[PDB]
Amino acid sequence: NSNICEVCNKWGRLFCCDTCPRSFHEHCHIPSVEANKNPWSCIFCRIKTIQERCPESQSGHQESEVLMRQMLPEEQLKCEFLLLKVYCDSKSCFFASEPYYNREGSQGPQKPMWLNKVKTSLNEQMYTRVEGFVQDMRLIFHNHKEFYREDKFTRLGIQVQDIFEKNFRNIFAIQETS
Ligand SMILES: [Zn+2]
Ligand SMILES: [Zn+2]
Ligand SMILES: [Zn+2]
Repeated sequence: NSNICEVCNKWGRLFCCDTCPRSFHEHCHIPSVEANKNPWSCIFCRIKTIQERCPESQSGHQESEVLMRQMLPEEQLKCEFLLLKVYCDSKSCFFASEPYYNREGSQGPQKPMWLNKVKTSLNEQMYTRVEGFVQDMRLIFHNHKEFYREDKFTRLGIQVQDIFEKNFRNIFAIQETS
């Protein structure tokens, strides 16, 4: 197994996957690494299994169809993995905790959003459809773009949104287009 956490790339108290060489801090894994379970399989392995069990799940999908899916166990897991993929980028630190807004010439968003709030919402099963999760994720970056206006810091929002959107298209097998 790896000697650093797959998500934050630091050593520490790590839990090892039994079916692949990845390792995780307890609360870096999503969901948090389970108390017992021997063997234990990580979220990467659990997602791979879903695909292997239903090869046709990788055929192209319409985003509109994906968004209306109810959050049954498999869709719950996929949103958890997509969240984890965002945390895997070091630039997610800017969007992780609750923001505050006091900049000359800007006003804060009407509905603030951040990754830890989405993490909690997933953990507490507050989303009934994929759309709920995706809307809050996209709101994070849209709030950032609107607030930081012409400051070059706006680009961090563009960058992390691109990681989100690429991983969304991959995980939910969205039909490729030009
Ligand atoms: Zn970690
Ligand atoms: Zn694994
Ligand atoms: Zn099948």
